[PDB]
Amino acid sequence: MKKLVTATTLTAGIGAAIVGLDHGNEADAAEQTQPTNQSTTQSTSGSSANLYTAGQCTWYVYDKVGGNIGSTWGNANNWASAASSAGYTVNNSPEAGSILQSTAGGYGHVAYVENVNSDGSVEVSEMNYNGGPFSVSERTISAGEASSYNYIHLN
Repeated sequence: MKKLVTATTLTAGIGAAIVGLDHGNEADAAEQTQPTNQSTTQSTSGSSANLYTAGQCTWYVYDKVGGNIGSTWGNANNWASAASSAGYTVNNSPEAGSILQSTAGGYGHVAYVENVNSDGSVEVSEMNYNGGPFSVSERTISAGEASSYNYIHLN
């Protein structure tokens, strides 16, 4: 008597950690006769002669890049943003045949990458002008400082 049989029963349900993957809209392909030797990242082609005013840092860059970029970008400060908005390839990867964006200085500054060394030093050609109509110089920037800029690659 007195001793009460207490039931220590407790119902415990176990849940499941399920995960959902990401998958949205696809992209559109273009068409043109252009023998490319590299693996081209899907980018558009605003290829035209230099339509920019003669004297701004963006001007000689537009000519150095063969005019394969859209003049509709504006100043060097916007170039990388407009590139993305236009369907181009913008990465901080130091590579030849690309434009590096500074943004600093106010309206931004840019130059054309002639060549990149294994050392990491990036040689960007910029026109000094003071001296002659084609007074240009290949500014060899250090890897650390160079990687600090946004490179627009033409694929």
